[PDB]
Amino acid sequence: ATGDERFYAEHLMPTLQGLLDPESAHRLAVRFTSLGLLPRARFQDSDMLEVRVLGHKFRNPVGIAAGFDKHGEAVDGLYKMGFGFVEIGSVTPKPQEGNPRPRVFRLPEDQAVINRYGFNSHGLSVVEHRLRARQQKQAKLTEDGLPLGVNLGKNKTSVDAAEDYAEGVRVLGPLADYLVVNVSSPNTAGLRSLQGKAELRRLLTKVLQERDGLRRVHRPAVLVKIAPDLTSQDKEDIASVVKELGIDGLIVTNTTVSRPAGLQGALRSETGGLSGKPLRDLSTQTIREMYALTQGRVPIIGVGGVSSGQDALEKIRAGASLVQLYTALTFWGPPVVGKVKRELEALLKEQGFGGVTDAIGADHRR
Ligand SMILES: Cc1cc2nc3c(=O)[nH]c(=O)nc-3n(C[C@H](O)[C@H](O)[C@H](O)COP(=O)(O)O)c2cc1C
Ligand SMILES: CONC(=O)c1c(C)c(-c2ccc(-c3ccccc3F)cc2)nc2ccc(F)cc12
Ligand SMILES: O=C(O)c1cc(=O)[nH]c(=O)[nH]1
Repeated sequence: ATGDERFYAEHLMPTLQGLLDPESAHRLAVRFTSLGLLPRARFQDSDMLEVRVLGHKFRNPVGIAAGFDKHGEAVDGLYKMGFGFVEIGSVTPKPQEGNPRPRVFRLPEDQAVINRYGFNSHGLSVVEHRLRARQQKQAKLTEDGLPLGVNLGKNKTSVDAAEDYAEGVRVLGPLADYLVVNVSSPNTAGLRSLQGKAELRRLLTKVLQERDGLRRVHRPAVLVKIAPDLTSQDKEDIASVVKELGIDGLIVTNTTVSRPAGLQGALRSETGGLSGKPLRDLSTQTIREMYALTQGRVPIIGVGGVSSGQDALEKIRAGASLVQLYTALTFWGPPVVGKVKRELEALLKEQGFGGVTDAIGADHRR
């Protein structure tokens, strides 16, 4: 491990947490990242980390999950941090404030966070203009193996969920390499019920029709992001719909509304989605199930509790083509990205894999 990794983990990040509430810290992180005020990414991506999936080259398989850069303010800084791809959002059609504060809670003893942001968003128009300002810069980044995802949400007061997602496809689809239909936020009432079979098919048909209506060069992949709290029936229904409609991929998983036995944090009973270490294995197991139900034919982006190369490789071996992290960055700071990549490269070599591609779904072939 580097000196930076230890300095961030043992001194800088604990000091920031002592000085700032979690939402203030989040806001400062976005500001610093937006300005490129980052420690040196002391890691060069090797060819063994390259993945080709979703119609794109990814220089490395480690992305920033949705919810860090909600409004597309820090995209270039996130690539500078060493992420192989960036997902912004969730973005709602109209601007909205989200839930009242406080709405983000640290669980230090669990290496977890609980959030109930409630889709605070600058809205599609603001985000569209922000992405248009750097659109050719992004085109060059994507061509150089650094794609951009856009995660779409719905407004609190909307009468027609499918129309909210459709508006997102029309507005931000032309600016994205992939879109995410986030039907798994625990913090918008009735949103997770869009994961049921009848509603999901109707919703996703409309989304895919809208996407197919974009000009070929501006046509993104469409992924569905799912909760970790689904029944077996829900998961078997989602897999069925994904295959029937030709959805391009799955993001597995969002935060959990469960509170696993063993949580120690004083704030464990706060309402919201739980992220970080306690979500890790529930998530890995969800990837495993979704990979099996889709016969390994549907790319999965694996997310939930990744904070080491081992965590990344477990999700890859379970079926993920790519991984994302968020909560790990909030505890360990920017050096965690290089750490995960360096550890993943070493473990791939140790386990006899030529690269990331060879490891995808390897547990299912044992
Ligand atoms: C503060 C916070 C805000 C989030 N906001 C979003 C969001 O707007 N849209 C979304 O799809 N996921 C959101 N997530 C979920 C993450 O993208 C990710 O699925 C989850 O946190 C699991 O990854 P992790 O354990 O590495 O954090 C958020 C997570 C946190 C902790
Ligand atoms: C568990 O306690 N953790 C937080 O309260 C927290 C932190 C410290 C951070 C953070 C701050 C700073 C950098 C950074 C430091 C140097 C250069 C660039 C950076 F982005 C990174 C991340 N971001 C968050 C985002 C969401 C959230 F819910 C909580 C946090
Ligand atoms: O905005 C939020 O509250 C939020 C959205 C989401 O999809 N996941 C999450 O944990 N929080």
